[PDB]
Amino acid sequence: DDGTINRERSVSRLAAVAVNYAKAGAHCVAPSDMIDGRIRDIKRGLINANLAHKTFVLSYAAKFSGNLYGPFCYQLPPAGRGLARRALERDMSEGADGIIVKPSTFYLDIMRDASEICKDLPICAYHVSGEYA
Amino acid sequence: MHTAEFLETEPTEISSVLAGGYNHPLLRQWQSERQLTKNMLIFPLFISDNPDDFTEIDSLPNINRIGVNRLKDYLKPLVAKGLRSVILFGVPLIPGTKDPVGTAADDPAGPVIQGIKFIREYFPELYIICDVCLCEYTSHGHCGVLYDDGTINRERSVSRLAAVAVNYAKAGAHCVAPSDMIDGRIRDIKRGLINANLAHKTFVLSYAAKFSGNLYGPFCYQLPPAGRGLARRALERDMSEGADGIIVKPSTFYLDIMRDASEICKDLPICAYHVSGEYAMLHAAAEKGVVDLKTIAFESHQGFLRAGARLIITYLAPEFLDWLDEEN
Amino acid sequence: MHTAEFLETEPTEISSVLAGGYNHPLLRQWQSERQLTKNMLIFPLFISDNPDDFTEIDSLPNINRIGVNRLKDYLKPLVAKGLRSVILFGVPLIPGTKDPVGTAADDPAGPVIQGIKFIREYFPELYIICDVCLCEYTSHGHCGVLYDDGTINRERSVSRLAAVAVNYAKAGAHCVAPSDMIDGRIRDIKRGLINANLAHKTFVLSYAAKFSGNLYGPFCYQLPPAGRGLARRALERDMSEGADGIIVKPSTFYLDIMRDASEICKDLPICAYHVSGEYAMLHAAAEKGVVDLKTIAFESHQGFLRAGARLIITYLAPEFLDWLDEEN
Amino acid sequence: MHTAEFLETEPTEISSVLAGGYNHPLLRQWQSERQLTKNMLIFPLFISDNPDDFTEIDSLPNINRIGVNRLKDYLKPLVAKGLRSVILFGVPLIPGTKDPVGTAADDPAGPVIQGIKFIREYFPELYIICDVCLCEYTSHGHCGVLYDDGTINRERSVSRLAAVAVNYAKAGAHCVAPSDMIDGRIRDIKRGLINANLAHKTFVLSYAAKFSGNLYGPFCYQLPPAGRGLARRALERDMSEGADGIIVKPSTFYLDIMRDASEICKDLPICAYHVSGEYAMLHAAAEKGVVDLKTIAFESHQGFLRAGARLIITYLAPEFLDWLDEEN
Ligand SMILES: [Pb+2]
Ligand SMILES: [Pb+2]
Ligand SMILES: [Pb+2]
Ligand SMILES: [Pb+2]
Ligand SMILES: [Pb+2]
Ligand SMILES: [Pb+2]
Repeated sequence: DDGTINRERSVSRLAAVAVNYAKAGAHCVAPSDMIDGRIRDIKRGLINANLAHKTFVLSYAAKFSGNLYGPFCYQLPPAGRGLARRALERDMSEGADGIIVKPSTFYLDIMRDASEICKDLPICAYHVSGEYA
Repeated sequence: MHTAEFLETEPTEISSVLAGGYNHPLLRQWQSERQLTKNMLIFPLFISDNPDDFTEIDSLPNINRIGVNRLKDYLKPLVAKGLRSVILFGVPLIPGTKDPVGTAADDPAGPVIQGIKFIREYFPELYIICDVCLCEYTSHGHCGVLYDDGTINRERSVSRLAAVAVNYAKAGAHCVAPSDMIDGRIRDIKRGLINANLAHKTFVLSYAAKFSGNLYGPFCYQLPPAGRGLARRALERDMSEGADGIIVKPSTFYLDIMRDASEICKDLPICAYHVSGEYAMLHAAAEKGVVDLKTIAFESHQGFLRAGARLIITYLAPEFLDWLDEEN
Repeated sequence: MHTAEFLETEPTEISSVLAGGYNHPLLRQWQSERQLTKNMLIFPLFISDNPDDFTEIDSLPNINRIGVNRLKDYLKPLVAKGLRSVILFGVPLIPGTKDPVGTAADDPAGPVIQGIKFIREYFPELYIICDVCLCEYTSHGHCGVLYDDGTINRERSVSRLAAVAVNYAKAGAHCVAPSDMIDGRIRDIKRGLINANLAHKTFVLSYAAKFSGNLYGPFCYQLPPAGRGLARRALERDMSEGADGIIVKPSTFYLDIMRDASEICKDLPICAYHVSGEYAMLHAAAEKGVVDLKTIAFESHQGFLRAGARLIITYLAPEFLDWLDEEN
Repeated sequence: MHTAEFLETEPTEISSVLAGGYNHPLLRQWQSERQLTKNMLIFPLFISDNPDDFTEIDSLPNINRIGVNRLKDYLKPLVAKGLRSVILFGVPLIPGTKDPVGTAADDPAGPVIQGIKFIREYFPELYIICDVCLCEYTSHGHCGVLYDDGTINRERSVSRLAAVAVNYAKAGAHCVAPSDMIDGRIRDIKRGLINANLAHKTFVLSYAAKFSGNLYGPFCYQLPPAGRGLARRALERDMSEGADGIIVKPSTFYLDIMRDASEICKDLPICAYHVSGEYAMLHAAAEKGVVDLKTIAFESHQGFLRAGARLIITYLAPEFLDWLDEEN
């Protein structure tokens, strides 16, 4: 009510769509929310639906906030470098198969942390439209 | 009808809730490993040999080619705005000063040395950093003393570099930043200072990691933007050779490399350099309204601090000494 | 009746499900720390002193003993197929050229040097790597300059090796790979190049880990297939001595050792070498239909890349420059 | 005349001389992190349902399809030669025993269980390891219990696997090695054993790292020869799930992976498995005289020990129990 995101509900709803996509024929599902614990839930959902062995959970473990998406919710502080590590380490244990870092160029150091933390996971770089433009 | 499906969850793990640590605007100050202050900013200066000069350069810049007689006005406002340091780049325009050995480099009557003496007197507060390269004082324009119609003659160019470096320091400069990339020039510059008993007062700020890309000017020894293993061996090398601080450049495009410097040269101040290319790129982007300059300047400059740096060589110094003063 | 029993399980842990990360054929490209490209392949060449030679060698090979006049045809197709490098091995067949000091080694009129000049002109694109050993230019055939009816006279053999190494580089070779195993030959070859002002253009590709086994030829200083501690001290030694890259050989049988090289010499390109024995072994196996060559060539060569290597010296180069082009 | 040039060296660094540590034949025993003994060798056995069987299989093998009545002769010599263990693989040839749930798997009157009872009595010294898979007892031949005209039904196949695993152990087998690769089957097999109070006597020897290549048979869940990150997450997973030991397979082609296992599963015995493909490859190569079998068997098997393993599942067991006895 006329405030913030209702975690559990939004998450309960997200896992829903995620499995629906996968049931439709999508190979991978990349949740771009940043809402706490949505990988554990999406992972389970896929599991219950026996789709966990064919879907690749490509998480947006590190999504920061800056003037690079559009000019001028849960979204990490461009300076919070300690959070981005705890969030990467969290999604990795929760079941993430791959991790996305975004933006990219402006967060190369953070792409470096991902490389050490999520060492056995494919790391994905995203060139946000802002950088592109 | 297509109804919204909602899966059935589990009680929220306490280890999935980081949120409460970055919810208030002050907690995003509390989450920064390091805050951007004014004594971090380092303003570069292009001191011309024409004592009346003040020629605007360009690509998107707002920086110039000043002269020893316009100097007291340019610097004055800035310094009052709390400027603590500047990195001198001399620009000899006289019709007969460049040559096969950048002889005019340590020239007691040159832009740089006649800039280092001006500051030490009209602004004894300021801290002086001098770039040390033969780039701009050689006929060929190469960064070093060349061999027969080929490559740089290492030892010679190095023997010549340490020379200028100590000459600057004898002139009154606090720090000497060699921007060569010619192997072993820190050991040599360090010794030189030692022989001249100037090693305990000069700060060797090395350009340990200088890569090559379209960010200096559009379109010698200079690291491959991909060679990440070399940049570590070069940082580790200059550190043992005596470097007191390390410079990474460019900056934004080498944040990961600024991260490696932070781990490798952990007890050494790491300096981030916003190359003119990036500077002229933030600006151009700002005019085409792709992003708000001020918004992209902080993001980009706090990334330096996040990535590892505690110092910053940027042309946005004039603007930051303003901004940093602000609150709401 | 014997009925199938089925125990009663627990809900699948999320941390037991890795499966979804390697299910689609593209995810097995996405799971490779490094993909096999063509500029990784390094083709060895046995340049004979008989300028018209093209004698097939053998054990199961398809490689030869070519001469400076057949060279432009052998190389041409390959290079067009995108070949980027070759490692020269000279084979002097003249009746009076071997001896007590491998004098004919750096011979300006030899297979290797008269091969290094041919390439630099008819194929200026190619990258030249030269093996550096006195093995094939000595009467005794030993890898070094011997003492009285015994062992290798270290210092001398080394003093002689650095000599040839710089001679090659003076001739136009880009890289020199010393395959001796004689202690301290990298420090010496590195210095030599330095004195000759050729250290900034020559790539010292050392054979840091050369073991001994039935894989070179069927049946001197050479590491024990079990000495895993020596191979680490030798890698760590050549790295400090100046090695720019490291070669592991054999390859398949020393993948673990390629793994140690990857951790020890982390900022140095690691090169995998498929010894003729392994090559002639994959082939023999292929003919007796134990495995499909092409199937076992990729597995075996991606193991090099997985294990740590980013470069590969193999005789299957002709075949890979083909294969790599393919899709379905 | 072309005279041999000899550069001028520096006095030999003491840190370039490793040589004296591997000069005598005994120092190559002294340099091995671990020596190959007989209680390391693990002989696989293909026990057929036809009690009189002894059918030679093949690709280059010398191994067979034995039966419970020929068993006492095959084993006897070996055991006297000091054989300490065997890994049973049952082969039901009866015309009506395979099916949609590998029901005949834990069959009290099957090759494997009627092999596990034979040994425990006629050779109570031996140590019994049983492979645990539904591969060979299913109509489809898949490694697990399948869903509708597709993939393996995880939970079910797992619920069924733990079942057989405990049945074997109840029969008298000391160890159970699940060769499935179906996620989470160790946690489940471990629990099962626990419920049946057999967890303190059964050794869970997991196939933590089973890759896919042309080395089992020429030409389900099975790791990509390049996925080196998965193999680490899978090893780390089975270790926490209760695995007492880990098996790497194939072996020679995955020595680097045997190296990762050694660091990751440091307090767990690591087992190397020489897949039939490699076995039939050393042999084929030996016949075409590319290498001497005995020479390549030791090199290849000491690489297992060097690479990390302290146990070895190989078909060359008959031969090693011989060889190991030798001296000169
Ligand atoms: Pb320069
Ligand atoms: Pb220049
Ligand atoms: Pb040799
Ligand atoms: Pb030889
Ligand atoms: Pb199976
Ligand atoms: Pb099967």
